[PDB]
Amino acid sequence: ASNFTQFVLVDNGGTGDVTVAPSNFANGVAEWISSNSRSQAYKVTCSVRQSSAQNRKYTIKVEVPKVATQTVGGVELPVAAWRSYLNMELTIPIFATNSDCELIVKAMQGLLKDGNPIPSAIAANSGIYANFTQFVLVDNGGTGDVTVAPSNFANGVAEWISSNSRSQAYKVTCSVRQSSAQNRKYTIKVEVPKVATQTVGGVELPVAAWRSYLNMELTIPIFATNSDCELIVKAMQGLLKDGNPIPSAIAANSGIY
Amino acid sequence: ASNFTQFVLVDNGGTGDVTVAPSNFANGVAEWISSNSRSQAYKVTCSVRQSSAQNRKYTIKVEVPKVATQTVGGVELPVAAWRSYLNMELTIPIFATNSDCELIVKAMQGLLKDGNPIPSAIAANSGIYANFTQFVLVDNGGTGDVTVAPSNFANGVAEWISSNSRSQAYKVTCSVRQSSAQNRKYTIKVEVPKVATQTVGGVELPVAAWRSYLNMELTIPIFATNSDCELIVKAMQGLLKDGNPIPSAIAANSGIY
Amino acid sequence: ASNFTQFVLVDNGGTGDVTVAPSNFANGVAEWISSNSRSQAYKVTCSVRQSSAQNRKYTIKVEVPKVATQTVGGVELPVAAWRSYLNMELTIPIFATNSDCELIVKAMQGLLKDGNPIPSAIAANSGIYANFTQFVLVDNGGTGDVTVAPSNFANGVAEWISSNSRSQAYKVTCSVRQSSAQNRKYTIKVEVPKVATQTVGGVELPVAAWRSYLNMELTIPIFATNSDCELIVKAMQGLLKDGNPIPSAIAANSGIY
Amino acid sequence: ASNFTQFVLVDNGGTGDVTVAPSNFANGVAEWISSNSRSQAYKVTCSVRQSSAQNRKYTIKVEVPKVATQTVGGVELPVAAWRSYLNMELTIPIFATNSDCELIVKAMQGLLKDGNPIPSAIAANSGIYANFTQFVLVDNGGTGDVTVAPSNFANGVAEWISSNSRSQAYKVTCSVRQSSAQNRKYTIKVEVPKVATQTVGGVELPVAAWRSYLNMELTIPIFATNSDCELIVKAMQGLLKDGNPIPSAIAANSGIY
Repeated sequence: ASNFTQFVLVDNGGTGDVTVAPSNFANGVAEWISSNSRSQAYKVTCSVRQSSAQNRKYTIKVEVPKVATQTVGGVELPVAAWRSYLNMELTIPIFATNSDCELIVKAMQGLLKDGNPIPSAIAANSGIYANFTQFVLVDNGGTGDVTVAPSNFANGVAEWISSNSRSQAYKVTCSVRQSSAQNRKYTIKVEVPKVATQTVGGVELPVAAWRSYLNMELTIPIFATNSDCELIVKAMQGLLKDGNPIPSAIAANSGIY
Repeated sequence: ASNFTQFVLVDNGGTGDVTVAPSNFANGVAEWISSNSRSQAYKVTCSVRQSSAQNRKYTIKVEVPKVATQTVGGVELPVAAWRSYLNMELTIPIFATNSDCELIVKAMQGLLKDGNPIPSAIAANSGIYANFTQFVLVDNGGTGDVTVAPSNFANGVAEWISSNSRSQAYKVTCSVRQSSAQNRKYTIKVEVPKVATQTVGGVELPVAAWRSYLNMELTIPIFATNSDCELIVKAMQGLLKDGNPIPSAIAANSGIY
Repeated sequence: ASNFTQFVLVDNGGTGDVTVAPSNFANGVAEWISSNSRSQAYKVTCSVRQSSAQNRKYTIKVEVPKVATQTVGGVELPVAAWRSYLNMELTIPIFATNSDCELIVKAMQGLLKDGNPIPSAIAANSGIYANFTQFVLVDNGGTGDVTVAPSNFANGVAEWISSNSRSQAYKVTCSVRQSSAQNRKYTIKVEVPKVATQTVGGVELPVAAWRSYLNMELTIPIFATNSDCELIVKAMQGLLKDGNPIPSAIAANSGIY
Repeated sequence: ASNFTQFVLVDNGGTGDVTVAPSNFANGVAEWISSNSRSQAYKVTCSVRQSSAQNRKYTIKVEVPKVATQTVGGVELPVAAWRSYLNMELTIPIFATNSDCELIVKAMQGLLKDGNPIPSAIAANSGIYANFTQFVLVDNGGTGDVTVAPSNFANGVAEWISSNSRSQAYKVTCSVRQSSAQNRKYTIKVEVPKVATQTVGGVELPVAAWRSYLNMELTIPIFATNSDCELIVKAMQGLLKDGNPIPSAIAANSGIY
């Protein structure tokens, strides 16, 4: 309920906090503003939309403006010269118990943790970026964890499904390419499956609702570098961080308000 | 660091050692020469090239010239009548711990060991050659080993993924065919996955960077026989042998210099 | 060696034994005759042919003539009014230890055992025939057995891979259809993988040579019935039965002579 | 452990550095970018590619910017007024052993260091330096010299040849040409041979087994004063000397190791 609390997007350390005021957006989505004007601040969207018939989506965008003086006037107009668009339509179950979403929430914070894969990849912007990595999607805590390795490499578009079948494990996809004369994209689809209401496979399973389709389109301009890209990552993880309104909504099978 | 040490390519036994002096090649690659002229010696390349966005490659070639008097002059011109081209663009992770590459290094020496599959196959040149075999890719030592059997046989182009999912195990491919009036090829792709920073699946996994695409194109001329082909194999294994500069580079996520 | 011994094809019980004299066939194949003329007897072929480059085949045919008076003369000409053609190009490894083939031999006798799947299916000719069944391919004996269930059903052409990956388990296929105005076929491909030189996954694996492609084309005429079809099955199992020359060859990675 | 990282290059006295970090490789084309601002960054490329069946070609371009200030529209936009284009294509055959490339690199980079008769042209008036005569270039210890005499210029294309034998001579070019109305392009190719012996037909014909192709196209605008070129040359030649992170790849395994 009303998880609209002013949470810090980028946990830099206290200085220059990208603190974002909640409560906003029109026709079905969410928002979280930072302390500046309508051209240099950070955008943080999050909408709930019943994708199909048994699987509801979660469109969640997050902008990462480059805080630099505009080069089109020579005045003090605060605006970004380029932005790091972060899209992610995370599908999800609904009639399953509350602990099912916790499994998917950790499946988002664990995807971006301090000293982990993607977070330290897209952060250097080059000797590592774009996408395909590994991480225990569900960080349960010593027992019940989900391991997930890789295999195929067709046309440079990978697809990884966990320690189960090619039709019953935590799958994730992606791809990068120079779409035009200036930008690039990170189509990191993270189809997060659900496996809750269970101890360790103790029959009391009766789970419900099938999958999620976390399709992502992270456009990163060629004007970025190492430093500005670590900020892009901190925007992705500071998005789905425990206790924050973005993942907490996705935790109770609920929006925000 | 500077793994450029004179290592013996073919471990024949001391006589006629194909010892190769290191330190060479232009515009991004490596070399290791043998004691002769520029037409009968053995070539041993190895380049590092960031294939995509999160997966860096390892183009590694190795020539196997037939030490026979040239049949185009009747003089003492030392040159090969035919060569056994060995190509292998081995992709790989980078921001993962040093022990991740050890897993992939053994995944190359174990692929060619004394009294094993491929090494005793391509060696007889006929009742066994070309490709598709098995071997514990990662030779850990009694615990944590990776078993990997087979299944499909579509159009004669096999694909084998290990004891996991069709999207999360050690996969490898290949194929052979008479490309022209005189040569043949061994398109032995060995897509080596990574699974490090872990005991035996003890949660402390947090691994990173996805897969490798060790595409291979081993062209073997129809003028070869049993004896000259064992030398071709010893060139493949003496390439990725522990302690040698080729796999040692691939062991520390590094080149040579 | 010289496994050419007079083995009984159909184990009926002693009466009317389809005993077959060995030692025959031209240009690369085998034969086993029964006590009659060149038109009513049973044919039992078996050829060895290095299919590709690392996988050698085993073309094995077996005819099942209907012992009835010819309806084209009214004389005592002994000949079949229709035949049950049994084809099966079983690929296989060679440089692997002798116990690897034992695993594939049992993978043929277990495929057709007394009171099992296929044997009791094609035997009734109707409430059960054609193909897709299950059986522990490798009948080891209490430990190390290979379980294998099913899943897909696309266009009525099934494909079953065992308790491993979709690229590393005992796969098998098939299909039936009215090819023309009078006959039908059983395209029962049994791609038998190999998994030998091992206790129970104890590291000492170092196995070699990849797969087998036991493609089958069992043409059964629409003039058959329940009784004549049990004889068709007994011809398939009496073919790959332990101790007999057909599977014993396939047991030592050898032909017969 | 990560190769292809932030390295060092062109410098002068103690004021501004040029750390060249990584950036892109899409479709096989390495690329390095420097500091914060891309419009003032030092781009550089590198890609492996086997041209045919008896050669190995490369591509290492280089764009050297200018820390200028284009004020258009009242804004001081930090952008380069021009960029360099040191593109060195090098073909190395398979027959050429691992002892030719080491002496090829020191012949391409070891051709234009910081005033050699060819690159002094790239740093001063005498872009010939000598009324264009027999000069010195690539050398090692005391045995063979490489005096490069003059030869042709037909249609605006300088050319230098060495000693007696042309088939073993060191070709080099140079031509002035204003590309448009605000620029001045150039072309300085370089072919480095090999003192080998092609015996075909019973005759020892002294000919090169391969040749280099150091082709540096450089565009210098009219607006760019006579104080930019001096620092451009030491940035093109002063980019690949004898082991720099870019040319060490042209001399060893290390792409940017």
